[PDB]
Amino acid sequence: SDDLSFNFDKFVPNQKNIIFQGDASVSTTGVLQVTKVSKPTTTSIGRALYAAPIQIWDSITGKVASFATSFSFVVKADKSDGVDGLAFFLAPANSQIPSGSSAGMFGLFSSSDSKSSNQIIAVEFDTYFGKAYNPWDPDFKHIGIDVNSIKSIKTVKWDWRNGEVADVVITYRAPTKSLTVCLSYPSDGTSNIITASVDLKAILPEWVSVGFSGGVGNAAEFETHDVLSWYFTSNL
Amino acid sequence: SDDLSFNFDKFVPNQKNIIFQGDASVSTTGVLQVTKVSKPTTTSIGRALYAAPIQIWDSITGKVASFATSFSFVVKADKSDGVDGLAFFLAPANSQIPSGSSAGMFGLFSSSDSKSSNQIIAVEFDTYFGKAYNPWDPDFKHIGIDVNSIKSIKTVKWDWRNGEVADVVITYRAPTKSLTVCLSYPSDGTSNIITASVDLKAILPEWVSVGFSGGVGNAAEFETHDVLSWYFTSNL
Amino acid sequence: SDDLSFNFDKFVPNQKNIIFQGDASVSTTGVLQVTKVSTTTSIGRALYAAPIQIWDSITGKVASFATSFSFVVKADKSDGVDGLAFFLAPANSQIPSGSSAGMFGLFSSSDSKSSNQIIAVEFDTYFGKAYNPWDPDFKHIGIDVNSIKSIKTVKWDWRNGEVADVVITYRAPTKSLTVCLSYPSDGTSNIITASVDLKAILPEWVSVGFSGGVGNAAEFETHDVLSWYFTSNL
Amino acid sequence: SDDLSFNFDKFVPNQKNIIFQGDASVSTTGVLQVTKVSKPTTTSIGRALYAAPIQIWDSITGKVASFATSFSFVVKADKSDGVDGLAFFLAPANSQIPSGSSAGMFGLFSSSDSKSSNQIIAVEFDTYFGKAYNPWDPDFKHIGIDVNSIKSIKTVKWDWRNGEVADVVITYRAPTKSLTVCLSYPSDGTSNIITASVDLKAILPEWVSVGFSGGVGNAAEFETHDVLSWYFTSNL
Ligand SMILES: *[C@@H]1O[C@H](CO)[C@@H](O)[C@H](O)[C@H]1NC(C)=O
Ligand SMILES: *[C@@H]1O[C@H](CO)[C@@H](O)[C@H](O)[C@H]1NC(C)=O
Ligand SMILES: *[C@@H]1O[C@H](CO)[C@@H](O)[C@H](O)[C@H]1NC(C)=O
Ligand SMILES: *[C@@H]1O[C@H](CO)[C@@H](O)[C@H](O)[C@H]1NC(C)=O
Ligand SMILES: OC[C@H]1O[C@@H](O)[C@H](O)[C@@H](O)[C@H]1O
Ligand SMILES: OC[C@H]1O[C@@H](O)[C@H](O)[C@@H](O)[C@H]1O
Ligand SMILES: [Ca+2]
Ligand SMILES: [Ca+2]
Ligand SMILES: [Ca+2]
Ligand SMILES: [Ca+2]
Ligand SMILES: [Mn+2]
Ligand SMILES: [Mn+2]
Ligand SMILES: [Mn+2]
Ligand SMILES: [Mn+2]
Repeated sequence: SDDLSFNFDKFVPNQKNIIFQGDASVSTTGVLQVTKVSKPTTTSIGRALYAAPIQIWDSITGKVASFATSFSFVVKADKSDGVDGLAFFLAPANSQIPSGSSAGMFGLFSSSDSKSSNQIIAVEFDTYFGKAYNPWDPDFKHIGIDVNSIKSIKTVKWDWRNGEVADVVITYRAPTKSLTVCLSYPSDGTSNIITASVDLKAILPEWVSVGFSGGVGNAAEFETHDVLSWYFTSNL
Repeated sequence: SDDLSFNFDKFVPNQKNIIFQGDASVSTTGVLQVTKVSKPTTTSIGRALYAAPIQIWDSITGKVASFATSFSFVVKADKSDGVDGLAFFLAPANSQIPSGSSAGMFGLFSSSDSKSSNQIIAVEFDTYFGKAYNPWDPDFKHIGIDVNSIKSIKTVKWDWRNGEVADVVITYRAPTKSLTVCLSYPSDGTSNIITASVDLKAILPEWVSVGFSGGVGNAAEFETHDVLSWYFTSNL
Repeated sequence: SDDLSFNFDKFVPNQKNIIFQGDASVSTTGVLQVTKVSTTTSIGRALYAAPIQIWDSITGKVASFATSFSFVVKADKSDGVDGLAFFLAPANSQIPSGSSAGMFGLFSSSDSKSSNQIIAVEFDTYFGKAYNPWDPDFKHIGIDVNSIKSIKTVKWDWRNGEVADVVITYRAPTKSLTVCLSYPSDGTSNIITASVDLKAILPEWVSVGFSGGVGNAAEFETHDVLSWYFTSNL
Repeated sequence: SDDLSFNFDKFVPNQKNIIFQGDASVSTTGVLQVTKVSKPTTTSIGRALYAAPIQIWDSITGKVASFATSFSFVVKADKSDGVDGLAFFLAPANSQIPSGSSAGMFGLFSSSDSKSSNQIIAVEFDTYFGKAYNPWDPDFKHIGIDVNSIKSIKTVKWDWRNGEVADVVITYRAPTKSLTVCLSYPSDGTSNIITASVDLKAILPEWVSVGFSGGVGNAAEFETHDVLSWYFTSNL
């Protein structure tokens, strides 16, 4: 069969095969709250990674892995708007939250440069785009393919629905270097899609960690970043 | 594991686990040509089904199946336009091409009515929309979710690329009755998506056959309908 | 992923993805009764509705496969006939004309004809020398290749009415076919392994399934398979 | 699909999703040498675990997991005999080699008692059975199901073949609490089998680590303990 394949229909408190970084944790109702949700709403940053590294490419054979992932998340804001967003990403094996990272960078970047050493590929679901604080963002809530920088190489308008469950399917096909993001809201049939070319071998190291990250830059514009389930499979 | 799961990376001439109806066949280059391609072009209709029925729902337990399928196809037209389109469908087990069917109906319908007895769910990739002959179609090449009728319940503009390979992922999630179509062109990043609500239990019988169908209504406006690979999985 | 993979936790009456041959059918309790239960002589086979490509003539590749199933053989007296078998045969093959229960509806004779193109793992309950001269002197598990006279057998510690779990694996690279049987009830286990070159015996496209028979109504027993998992890959 | 499923056709030097304990490592030829192989030969103990914990049972729902694993190993001895053996095991998440463990205990036990706190289930392929040093062992090379003690609850004669590759399939079926070990030698058709009843919920904690361990108690009677490939899948 395939190299790796795991599925979580729900999460359990202190799940031992998920590494929790920052304020990420799983509530008693079985949902992964990557971003903290509490009594007085507070600023927050969190990441959750699957406990075992994944070989995304082989230097011996030259082979690159194809992978697919599916997850459902909810972003519920108190007012009609919230910050900062959520992201699915691939980073160097067992990487830590960069020193001096902000919610607007989802705990993935130290700065707004496009440093080659970052070695990060992420699909962001950006809810905040204020030019004052996030000058790199377009003028709307978006879905962006990030490659070594918080300034997405390609974005698309995200028709975010407050409090509604969104189903996402991301697929990467090694032979064509095609990364496709497929988002839909079963509630009303709203759908958004985006595809970009990315050479994993050129950006990432052989061994990577996969997971979710998110942040809340301003407690006044609070919103949740809850992932309900997660399926992942890769194959060299 | 899951109830069923099959994968074809390429096809073989006279593949014994695919039922060929009409002019459908697989070339020596290993591609499923649902529609006939020849020296002097001709009118054509064809369907190809996986040889074994699939239980899409259980009358005993009440359970409904969730399924996902992925395939890549190419539609290459001689001129800058072609007819008639291609479709992925679920029909009653071992059903035959309806008597008196046309290319515009992809060999799935006898008429343009919405008869409940048709028991057909299909995702069409419609290339012809002329009002003279296809009065039910919108004013552009589209992707449509068909339920018991050639007049789609929901469509979306399909940014068809002549001769380019398109990757499609269709998922049906029983719990939310959500059918999502995800199409993308690795060549230039063009992507189209559509989602609709469909209750399989209400439309289809317990046992169904899945496959592709397509047609060429006018030999003068010829185009191919080739599927390169196919992955399918269902689970009750 | 793999070329094919299916799983049946239980069966349904008139399951449309199983081809029923002979007296095979599935009861309302969801069990595949390959052999008729009511009393009478019987022969039956059940195949998965779609052919499977076991090897490619273009590339030369051979498929590795694994299957798991649980069956029960309940006899009225302390003994029964005739046995059950899991097999691979030419695509959509029919029960051979003039076949007997002792041959499980897989063979026309007791010869080793190359044209039979059949590989089967039998769970033989009858071994009387008068009628089954090819069989050893005990209930056995045998690897059959083009003949009812197994190329290799092993004593089968059959337990009347108990559920047996079986796992069969074929690893193409080493041409190794292994049968793993166990009884969760009391821990009884039997195992057997043999070398078989599928490419040499079978055609490219085959049908897989179960077959069984009851040669004498007086020594009745059931041949019920409760579940079935199968997966192959080229 | 299933909760977890991974497959290694070969191993890579310093594989990042395998935790190496003791002298375990993977050679350049891609084989997991759980026990050290060098010239001059030396006493050795080693363990290799999959990097991520696995939930073997849920305290909330009461559910127990069914799992299956397949691997191929080779035990090549210099003389006509070797020590000490190899083992596949399930232990508490991220457990370490017990302080004061010996090769005869495969780096799994501190003593020869049957302490309930050990929380270990292992299938051993014991090559040494000398009564002087291993008084608990039967009078032949064996396969044993160990539950919280090096004194197996059930054994069977193991017809070990020097230097030959052995294929093993272990399955645990939660509903019947049945653990079955299926070993065979493709080389000559030699096969050994053993089955026992084990209630995982009663022995192990919810989260466990799975892997291989082995030892060489006496450098004079050296032998290798190499696993060539490993497939594992579990499901709650
Ligand atoms: C950004 O993060 C990296 C990695 O932790 C660190 O080396 C670098 O110093 C950080 N930048 C700043 C200004 O701290
Ligand atoms: C449409 O197809 C159905 C099924 O083959 C058939 O019964 C019906 O008569 C057809 N309509 C016409 C006009 O033939
Ligand atoms: C044995 O079965 C084959 C296949 O049906 C048939 O051709 C042959 O004639 C049978 N033998 C006899 C004696 O009928
Ligand atoms: C046996 O191992 C356990 C766990 O490391 C340890 O607590 C115990 O002290 C060990 N026994 C001895 C004699 O060291
Ligand atoms: O007595 C038992 C035997 O009865 C015969 O009629 C039959 O051909 C044999 O296969 C076996 O069933
Ligand atoms: O001769 C082999 C034996 O050597 C002993 O020193 C050791 O305690 C035993 O476990 C075994 O390794
Ligand atoms: Ca932002
Ligand atoms: Ca049309
Ligand atoms: Ca017999
Ligand atoms: Ca020992
Ligand atoms: Mn952004
Ligand atoms: Mn249309
Ligand atoms: Mn026999
Ligand atoms: Mn022992």
